[PDB]
Amino acid sequence: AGAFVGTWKLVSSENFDDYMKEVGVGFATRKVAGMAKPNMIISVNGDVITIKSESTFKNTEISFILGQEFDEVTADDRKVKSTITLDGGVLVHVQKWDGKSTTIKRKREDDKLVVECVMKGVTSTRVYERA
Ligand SMILES: CC(C)c1cccc(-c2c(C(=O)O)c(C(C)C)nc3ccc(Cl)cc23)c1
Repeated sequence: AGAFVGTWKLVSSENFDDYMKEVGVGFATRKVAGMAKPNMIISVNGDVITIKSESTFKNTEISFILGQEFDEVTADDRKVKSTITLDGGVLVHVQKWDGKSTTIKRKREDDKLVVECVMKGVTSTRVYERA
């Protein structure tokens, strides 16, 4: 989607440590990930969407087709089954592993990209602005 393409820099984050804890991330990884301010680079070619995330902590990349489940290795090394759909202009990403699920919604709001991460009762909100 047009709205998403770009290079995005994290400018604010709320509740991310709690989110990571709920997901099961160990303390040492939480410490470094929680202080990261990544750049997110979203691009599209035809049916394939690529989301690259870059930081001094680590880099990740996913490439996917909407509605096609794929295997993903997360930044914390979970091996998850991911499915990403476009729902009312929002990219909705569900990760499933070990009977658990987390949902990551990526939305365009004014000139920002807002990421809402939910695991059980924890909701984290991360805001990015154009680089
Ligand atoms: C790879 C580098 C750039 C990085 C730095 C900081 C946080 C993440 C991260 C993200 C993310 O913002 O890309 C996410 C999103 C899917 C919500 N989920 C995560 C879950 C567990 C852990 Cl430990 C880290 C992350 C990734």
